[PDB]
Amino acid sequence: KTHVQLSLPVLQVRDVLVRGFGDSVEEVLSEARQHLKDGTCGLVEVEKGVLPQLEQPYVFIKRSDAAPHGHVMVELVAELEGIQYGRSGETLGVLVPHVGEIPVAYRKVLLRK
Ligand SMILES: Brc1ccc(-c2nnn[nH]2)cc1
Repeated sequence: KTHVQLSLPVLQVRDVLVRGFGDSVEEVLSEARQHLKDGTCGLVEVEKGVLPQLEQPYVFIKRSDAAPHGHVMVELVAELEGIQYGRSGETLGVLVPHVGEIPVAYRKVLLRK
């Protein structure tokens, strides 16, 4: 399937133990996709002061369309040194590894793979 229904745990930035997916735009998109398949991916909502507390390159989920079965359609966009790789809608958050942090909420998404 081109799209997968996922419920992503929303993490507080100060709880996140692993603050990125790796060291290059291609690696972080690769690892983000692997973690999303393995159910080991979290979401941090972007507010003032969040991104400087995480590791570049960043992987965003961005709205790809205006929401089947309550799931917002999203795609991945990476960012390094102020350049984005991908073009998409509003950010829903920044993806990070999930290693057992307690979430504050769940975000239902339909992920384009
Ligand atoms: Br991104 C992403 C998310 C899930 C999957 C997947 N493959 N099989 N089941 N789920 C692949 C890529």
